[PDB]
Amino acid sequence: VMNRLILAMDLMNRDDALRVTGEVREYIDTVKIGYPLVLSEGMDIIAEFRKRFGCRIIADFKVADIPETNEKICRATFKAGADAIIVHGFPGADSVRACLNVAEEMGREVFLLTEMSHPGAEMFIQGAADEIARMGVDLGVKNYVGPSTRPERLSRLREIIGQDSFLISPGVGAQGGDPGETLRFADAIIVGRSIYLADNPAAAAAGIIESIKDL
Amino acid sequence: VMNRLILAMDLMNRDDALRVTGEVREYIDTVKIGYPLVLSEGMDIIAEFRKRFGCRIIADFKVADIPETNEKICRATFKAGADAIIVHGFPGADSVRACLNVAEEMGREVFLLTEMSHPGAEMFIQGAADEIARMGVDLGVKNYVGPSTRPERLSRLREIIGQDSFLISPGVGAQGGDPGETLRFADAIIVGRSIYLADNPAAAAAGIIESIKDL
Repeated sequence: VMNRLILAMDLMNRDDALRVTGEVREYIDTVKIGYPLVLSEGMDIIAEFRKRFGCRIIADFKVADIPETNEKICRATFKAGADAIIVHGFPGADSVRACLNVAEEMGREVFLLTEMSHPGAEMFIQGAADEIARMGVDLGVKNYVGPSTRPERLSRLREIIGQDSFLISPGVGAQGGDPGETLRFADAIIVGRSIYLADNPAAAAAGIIESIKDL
Repeated sequence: VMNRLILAMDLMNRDDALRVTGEVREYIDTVKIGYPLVLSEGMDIIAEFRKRFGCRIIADFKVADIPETNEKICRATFKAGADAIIVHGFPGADSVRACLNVAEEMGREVFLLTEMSHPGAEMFIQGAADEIARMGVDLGVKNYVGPSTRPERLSRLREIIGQDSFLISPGVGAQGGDPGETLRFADAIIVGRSIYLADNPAAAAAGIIESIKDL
């Protein structure tokens, strides 16, 4: 991704989302759009963004249903123009395989979320994360998501998935993660609030890139 | 819930969804709407259904994000008219509390999904499910979702949450679960494909209710 930086566009109204994304477009090539924006403005916002900014769109829907419903969610999401979708691994292998089958049919990609970045992830997800990552490898998953807030866990995840897999990581900025440290293990960092709630989003994005290039 | 039966309306186009829900409305008072329909037709479909059928709407979004995003998802979902939202417990207590705080602010309800009904749930979720249920009790959750496909697990979940909590259960019909056995522990059963893919959805719903009333 351009500059190894992915914008998590979680503003909830179209006008603000369009303004901020346009202000930082020169510093990224990939926008992560999730339910806060889609449930507020509609799935058509994905194609509008993709077209208007000529960026790749990752739908961060953290898919976590049974196989049959996961297939339907992935189909609707790719039909809407998304390039990739983020799926939870904790529901198990059949749920993840359902997403991979649709991505294969539609020429898109699946990112497997292993361990989450917030405090509560320590309760149940962390203990299963190494196994979820190994399950991903066994299924042929090549794209993964891991926590910026726990670089030692990000390192262990990178260890399991190997150097050829692509790893992106949220939790930078607002949640406490560091761009530089996270990029020791992840290929790209996801940043939301530190950029979109900033008084000057372009300056915030630029400042992060400056740290990155220095690496 | 009328007849202890909740329709899982997962068709993906408005016309078919409206037709089937109208055909079975005399047998239910609650419709569960999820992402297959919402991502295909828009969040406005919730208010349309609520008005048209005068039914309660449970948004089955299996929310599974960090606290901050979960709040935004719940706010957008209740703004759209949903009476309740289903939330995953696996992500931890802070993620669940974020949903409860928004439900409290907006006068709505949160249903906590403990163990899922599909085969893959055995990999990671099942082993944490009793603890997720206890966490729910500790947080003051009063509405839960458990698996029709494993009545012995449904019994154990009922044991943890007590008789006063409300428990609904998916996996009846297509996934192999039985209405009668599931209702030994759950207050209501969720049924999707067995009704909406039937040649006569009203007859399918009626048949289920007849086996229920005989309890």
